[PDB]
Amino acid sequence: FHRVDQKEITQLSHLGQGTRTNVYEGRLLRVVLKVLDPSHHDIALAFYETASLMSQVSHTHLAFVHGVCVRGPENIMVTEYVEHGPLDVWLRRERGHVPMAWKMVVAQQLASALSYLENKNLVHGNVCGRNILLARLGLAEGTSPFIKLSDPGVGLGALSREERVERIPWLAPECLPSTAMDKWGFGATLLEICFDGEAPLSPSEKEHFYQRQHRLPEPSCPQLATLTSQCLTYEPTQRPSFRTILRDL
Amino acid sequence: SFHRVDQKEITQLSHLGQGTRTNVYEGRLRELRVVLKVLDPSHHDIALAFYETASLMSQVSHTHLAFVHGVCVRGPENIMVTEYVEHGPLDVWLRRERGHVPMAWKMVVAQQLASALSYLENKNLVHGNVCGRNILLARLGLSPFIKLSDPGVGLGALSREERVERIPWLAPECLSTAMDKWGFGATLLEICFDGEAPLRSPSEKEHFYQRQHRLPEPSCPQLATLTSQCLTYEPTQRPSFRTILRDLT
Ligand SMILES: CNC(=O)c1cnc(NC(=O)C2CC2)cc1Nc1ccccc1S(C)(=O)=O
Ligand SMILES: CNC(=O)c1cnc(NC(=O)C2CC2)cc1Nc1ccccc1S(C)(=O)=O
Repeated sequence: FHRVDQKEITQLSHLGQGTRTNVYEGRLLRVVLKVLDPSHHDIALAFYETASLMSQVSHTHLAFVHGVCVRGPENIMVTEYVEHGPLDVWLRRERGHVPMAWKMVVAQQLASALSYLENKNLVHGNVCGRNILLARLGLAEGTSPFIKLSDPGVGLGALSREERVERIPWLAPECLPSTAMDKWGFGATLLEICFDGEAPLSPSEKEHFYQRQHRLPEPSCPQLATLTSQCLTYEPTQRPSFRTILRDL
Repeated sequence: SFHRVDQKEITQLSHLGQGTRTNVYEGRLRELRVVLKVLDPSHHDIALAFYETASLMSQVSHTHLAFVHGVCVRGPENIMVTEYVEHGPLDVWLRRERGHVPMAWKMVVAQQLASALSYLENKNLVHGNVCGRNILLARLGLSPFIKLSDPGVGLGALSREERVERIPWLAPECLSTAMDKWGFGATLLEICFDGEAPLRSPSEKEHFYQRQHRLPEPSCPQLATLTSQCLTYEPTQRPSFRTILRDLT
């Protein structure tokens, strides 16, 4: 990844929080600055691995990483500013007013981005609505939405059990104690999209759900029902490839 | 004339901005995303000028003219149900993107604006409010796709104070289809100066017209002869949009 100097970045309004990060609007060009918390070197390394991965990839439905600013105890990931922000926040504002054809486009754009990663044997590890950003809302007639999948943030391997339980239902069950984990994440993300930004699923309740090997609900739309059932299986090897998912969509 | 919309058919969403005697909101029409233009509690002559605008815009059909779905009457409020366009007003956009807008891009917008205005000219119909604010981007294109908005409350119903506020877009004789030629000319300058209008305080603006002073020359030399021809104080000397459209090629 590219190194950014603090002289090149301006930090503005706080947009939200990520895992171990505070997300701010900023300037470099309008950017999004992901400020890592004062961390251990493992978390800093996991954050760098994410800047590296996202700097070596290029896809229309993958948000851009400008680089990393590393000065003293601060680690700032300089990323692409996407107009309408997180998908879940949007779907929740527009509940009951989001057409099924709109949801279908977002699914296909998300699956093409994920098929690209799959072909390069690269893992995202954090596919959820929050990490799906809306470039274009596709609200006017003859316009489609345009999504860009965000960086996965601090890589999953560096996270505590407590933080992995918080990622349920998007976290693949095998990760509670592979490019197959993005198939679960994708499946749980179709459900969230279908339930208008509302996720299917307290910490103990969520852990017990996975431990008891219970399955997530069926989507509100029947079109995605077979797909979600195939994606949200506890056997990682049985999940379809995004090549198949993209064809089937 | 125009179609009548019932309040039961419209959902009023977030505020987008203000127009002359109006508050512009995003909305929904039973479901199509619309833009609601809510007229202030007004006297019958003001509401008549708003109706005249709904009528004019309902009887026209051009790709570069925004659609009018109809008019709603909600207690003392007169709502104009009009087209939702993805990227909103042009001036707002050009200001955000200053120094990053190519001259070839500005040329397309000029031609599209002149096509729309040539159509009105051929039908001996007047817009009366051609300015960047009233140019809506359906497609960004970085080519672009504009839609000229409705003129709002017709010029004839406005006070001298409100006409002084429309300077430099307001034709001096208004302090005829020839007035849209001035508006068009002042709009080329605004586009050229990246959303920045040439002119200031109310007295300063009135004195500019009273003293018969002329607006600046564009930053691009291609549009210099055209703007000079359009921004003449003699309405009869302004070229037709037939000529303007030919010359822009
Ligand atoms: C790669 N860049 C981004 O992730 C990112 C880009 N643009 C926006 N735009 C807006 O919010 C616009 C103001 C609406 C939000 C973004 N992140 C964000 C913001 C708030 C919370 C959590 C996150 S996240 C995805 O980093 O978890
Ligand atoms: C005929 N319909 C419109 O004029 C109209 C249509 N769509 C948008 N879309 C967006 O803003 C999208 C969110 C970007 C804006 C519009 N007008 C608008 C909005 C804010 C202030 C003033 C006006 S204006 C021109 O009516 O003065």
